[PDB]
Order: sequence, then structure tokens, then C-alpha cells
Amino acid sequence: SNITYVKGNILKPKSYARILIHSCNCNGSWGGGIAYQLALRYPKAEKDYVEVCEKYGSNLLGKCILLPSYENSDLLICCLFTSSFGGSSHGEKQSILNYTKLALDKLKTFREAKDSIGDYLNGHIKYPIGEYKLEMPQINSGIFGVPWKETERVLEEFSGDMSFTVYQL
Repeated sequence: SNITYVKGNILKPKSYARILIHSCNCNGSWGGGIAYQLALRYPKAEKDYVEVCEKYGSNLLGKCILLPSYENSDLLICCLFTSSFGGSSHGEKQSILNYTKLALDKLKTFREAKDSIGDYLNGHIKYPIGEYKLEMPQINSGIFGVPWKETERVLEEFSGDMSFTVYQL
């Protein structure tokens, strides 16, 4: 299994380069959950996220955008665009699952290329890309109501390609 589970806050500051993967809406709202915490401590990353939502809207579904944290060069933010709207206006379960697989497949290809998705990055990537650990919360399982085992089966389709550390409550 390519998933490592840990109990704790993914946002607790860590000693190592890491890409923080989280599930996003196209509406320019980091309005809740981990996205809200990201909005409050990395406000320049939010501005990038909102701008790309402004530019493309729901043309982003199934795509991925890599953002520097700006305030910590060891930390990149990876937005999986899986829903048009956030909160209780989120998209249907299967669409979120499918879009999650699609955005993660763009990130997989981007990682192999370097060993739209990287345009805000150029110059904030200090280390080689294969050295950023891939970390995420239990994406889609809270506000979107997407059962974790269904999302786990999606992350499992990348065994060999990619390894993830998943933070849980």
C-alpha cells in the first residue's frame, strides 16, 4: 500500500520539503476546513488560487495547480480542482472522485517531467521535485461527504507512481 496514515495536523510546521495536496472548488473560496487555514497563513497563495479560479472557472475541473506557500520555501500547495462550488453546493460524489483521479494524474506527469500546472511555481521550487513528500488531509471526506474508502481506492491506483502521507483527525 502506497498510503501512510498519521494522526495529526498537516498544517503543523514540518522539517522537510513537502507538497500539500488539498481538494479545491473553482469558485475562488478557500472557505472552510484545511483551505481556510491555508488562506489565513499563506494569503499570497490564496490570491494565486483565486486568480486562477477567476481566469478559468470550472474549466479547471480535473486539473491541478501548484502554488508556492511564499512564506515557506519547503512547502508547495497543490490544488486538485474537483468541484465547481464549495460547501453544501459541492458536486456529485462520483464527479469528485473522477476529478480527483484526473488532477492527481496531472501531478504525476508533472513530477516525472521535472525529474498550466506549474506556472505560479517558476522559481519557488528550491529542491528537486521528487524530494517533496506528498501529503494531504482526508480530502473530500468532510464537507463534500465523499466516503474515505472510495477516495483511498483512487489514491491506490497510483501505487508505484506516487506515495502519499494522509493526515487524519
